[PDB]
Amino acid sequence: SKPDIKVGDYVKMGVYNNASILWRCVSIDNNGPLMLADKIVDTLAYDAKTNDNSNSKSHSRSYKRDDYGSNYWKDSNMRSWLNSTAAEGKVDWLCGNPPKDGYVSGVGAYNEKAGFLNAFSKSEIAAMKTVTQRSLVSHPEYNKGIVDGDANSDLLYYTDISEAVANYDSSYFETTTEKVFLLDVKQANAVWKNLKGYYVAYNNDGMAWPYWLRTPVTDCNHDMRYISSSGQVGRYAPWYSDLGVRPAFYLDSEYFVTTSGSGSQSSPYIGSAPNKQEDDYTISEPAEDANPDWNVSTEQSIQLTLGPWYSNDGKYSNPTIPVYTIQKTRSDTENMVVVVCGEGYTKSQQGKFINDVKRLWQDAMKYEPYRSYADRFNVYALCTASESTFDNGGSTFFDVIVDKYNSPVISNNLHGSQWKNHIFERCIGPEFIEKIHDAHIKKKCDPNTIPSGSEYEPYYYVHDYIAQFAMVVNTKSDFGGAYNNREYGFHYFISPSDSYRASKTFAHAFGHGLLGLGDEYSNGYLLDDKELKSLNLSSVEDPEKIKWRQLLGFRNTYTCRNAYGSKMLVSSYECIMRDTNYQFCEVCRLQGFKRMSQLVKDVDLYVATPEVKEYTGAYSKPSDFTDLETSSYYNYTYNRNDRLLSGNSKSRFNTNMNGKKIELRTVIQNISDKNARQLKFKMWIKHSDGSVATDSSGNPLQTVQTFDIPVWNDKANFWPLGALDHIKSDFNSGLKSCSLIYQIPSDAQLKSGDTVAFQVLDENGNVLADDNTETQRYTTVSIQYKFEDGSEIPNTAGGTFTVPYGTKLDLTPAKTLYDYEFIKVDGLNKPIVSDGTVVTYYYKN
Ligand SMILES: [Zn+2]
Ligand SMILES: [Zn+2]
Ligand SMILES: [Zn+2]
Repeated sequence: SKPDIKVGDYVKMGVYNNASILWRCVSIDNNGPLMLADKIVDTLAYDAKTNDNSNSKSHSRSYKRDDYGSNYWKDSNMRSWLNSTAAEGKVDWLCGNPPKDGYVSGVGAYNEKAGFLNAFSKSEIAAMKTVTQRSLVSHPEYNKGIVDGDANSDLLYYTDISEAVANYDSSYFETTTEKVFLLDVKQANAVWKNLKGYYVAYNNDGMAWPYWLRTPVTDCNHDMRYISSSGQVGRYAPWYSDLGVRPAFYLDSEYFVTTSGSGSQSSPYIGSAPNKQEDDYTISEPAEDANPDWNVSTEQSIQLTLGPWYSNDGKYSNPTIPVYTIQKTRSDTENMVVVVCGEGYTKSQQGKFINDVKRLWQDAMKYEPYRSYADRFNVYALCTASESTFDNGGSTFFDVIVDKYNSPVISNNLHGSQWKNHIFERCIGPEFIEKIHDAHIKKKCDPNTIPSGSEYEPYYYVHDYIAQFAMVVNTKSDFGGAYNNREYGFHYFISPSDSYRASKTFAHAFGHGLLGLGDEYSNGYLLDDKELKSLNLSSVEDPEKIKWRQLLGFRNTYTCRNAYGSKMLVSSYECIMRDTNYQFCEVCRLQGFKRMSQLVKDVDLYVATPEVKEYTGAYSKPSDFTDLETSSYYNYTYNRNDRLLSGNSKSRFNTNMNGKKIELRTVIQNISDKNARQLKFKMWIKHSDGSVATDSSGNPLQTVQTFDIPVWNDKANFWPLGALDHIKSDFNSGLKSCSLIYQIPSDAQLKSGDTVAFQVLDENGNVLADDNTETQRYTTVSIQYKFEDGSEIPNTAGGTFTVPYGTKLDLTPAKTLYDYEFIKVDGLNKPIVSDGTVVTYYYKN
């Protein structure tokens, strides 16, 4: 038969200690029916003290785990034993500290013990569903960024089972997938609710026994929550062998078939799932080779001579770094060159690096202000082999450590290399510019020698020719680092490859490095000179004096404090700089666009997406913008949406809007210091048919207003090429907030489906923006680099960037790709209309 598993069902699956284990389905939940050992299978210790390795995995993150053991579940001796089929003496102990004698209290010694699953048959293991569950993480874990999700709180400690679950879902967590697991607090309380006093365990004698739970004490580094004989959830040090094991699995109901039994306590459902197909169960990671080979091509490479100051141990004394062109739309001189490098990527895992870079890069290019410049970035991935992965703790190429604050820092001290943080500017950068870059600037100085006048001066050229240095770490850890002191040569960011926020963190850190933007969450008064120094942060309360006064009232720009009472002020509560979920704010888009325009010579104007809003007069004057609370910001956003007649709200227009003023508004920045720009704005009510709407007397309902945008004199002072810092500049230079207000006539003829239509025209009549722009379709373009015969050029991994629909890409193709010479381009100067359009640059050899 195929059973139906109810709460209280008893199954007899597997054998431990030569007795089949009676499991009971305590709860039914989303993953499946939950089977819990009826009696504590054995009396063992969650995790022994640190014996073998203290520099890798859980025992590394706190040194008190030498004394007591580790409350990390993924590494635990319990997870390793419960989920092992291994023969005796061969259980992989994931943390690397086995449950050896003298590290588990008392007799202990469950190293040399066969895995729990070893005596089981393969079919019985198949019947346990491989489930991905949240496991709360302790402070050593959540300060080294070992967290799969957003949630910020420590679990509150309540001993009663009723109150034990408090804060669980809001608590720090990471997701672990396994067949056999010890119950967490939520699941123990579920067992309680469904099955009364069954949450108190009983051993073979029948005396009540404490049993371990996988929930750690989030405030503590070693302690583990456990269920005692009385029934109190409590904390025990994990090294002790007094406490019991009550393993639980999730039945895979569909394949499961019970050959015998009714599921009663006396007569359990005896069953397994034969036809279910699985690779042999191994929670253990596959073992890669000691000496890898490159997954990727080495045909195009840069070779670095790193002396003692850069590699004191000597493992990177002459690295060969393969180079991959993810994007080379134009020449390096004309474009912004981004160099991404790899941390904790072994030779065999370099393909992953390339794909990761592509992933992250493309996701970053979905964000504006980058999207406007997507085709202007030259993107290069440098394959920097690491002897070990980041999580293995072996020597990594860049020596990245994570400090106590979750900050990822290249450590000069770790291998005793004083100048490791200077590797990008002094070692990697000069070689890239000499070899890969079209400028081919020969290296004037020896990084290994000592410069004569300023130890930081000669390397200043690197940052001109390379816009950004990025480091991607082969980690699911969540951390971000931005290092932006050009005087001392530091222009680089460190970000993770597979964190839940990997692409968001990448975009954020890129915003520091290239755009120059600061963290909007940071708390602290900005004094006068520092206040001039910050592009996106101000401590000026008065709306009339604030830097972004012109942009106030545009889209979601209301000036608000980042945190309560704080003297630090931001243009929008929702920006990527404060919260990585949210997109870049208008001040950031403007300032980053201006910075990138300094880097590339084509752009002449910035037109923010115009918005048509009804003109109540709310938020129309500087006084209205005085309140600086976050609540007031959200009230402004509500009023804006209730007024908005543009974009997605283009259909909010109605027959009643006669006698009502409507306001078209944009912010326009003139990127040209030399010549001022006259831009015409046209706003007419549009019938669904498409003809301009009329009043009763037939006069068209349309408004025209010509705004002249001034020159950008302070251009030289705002992030010029060749600039160490933004010491002072004027926000308002070259910036005009253009507002056209139209009184819809009181006698106007309005029908259903009429919508406001606006063209922002230049002098020649080219339409810079229109009512379709905000909603306009973005179509993916893939750039490919091929030989004449159609064979793929090696060391090129073309990315995908989004261009607006109907965009005709007109970018002079780069004369040379590596030593290859450009013969033709396919797909340029043609409307891009399909997602997945491919532009193929053909080079010859
Ligand atoms: Zn351990
Ligand atoms: Zn930041
Ligand atoms: Zn912002």
